[PDB]
Amino acid sequence: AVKYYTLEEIQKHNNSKSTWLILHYKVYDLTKFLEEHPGGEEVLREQAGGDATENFEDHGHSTDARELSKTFIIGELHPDDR
Ligand code: HEM
Repeated sequence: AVKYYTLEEIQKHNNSKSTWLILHYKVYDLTKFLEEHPGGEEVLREQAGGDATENFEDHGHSTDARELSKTFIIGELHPDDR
């Protein structure tokens, strides 16, 4: 089964309590990863609540980084918002 979230729901997760973002139509909860992120937390907080695909790809992440990201996926962007 797959859980779908709308852009409306996602934008609400951009506070000290929760940090969600979208990458290639998948929704990632990075709340607990902010402080472990090699690239820093500021770069992640600035994209919170929205689609950060271009920025993610812009910094060209390694295979290990991409494999690790999967553990934070909690769902996908609703087809109607794509
Ligand atoms: C949720 C997925 C993410 C994971 C697991 C992750 C993981 C990592 C890891 C492991 C590195 C070290 C280098 C590498 O392996 O590529 C890295 C570096 C970096 N990440 Fe992420 N990252 C994530 C999302 C993002 C996003 C959303 C942005 C920006 C919008 C970002 C910006 C950067 C930057 C600036 C660096 C340093 C690049 C450099 O120094 O040249 N990351 N990330």
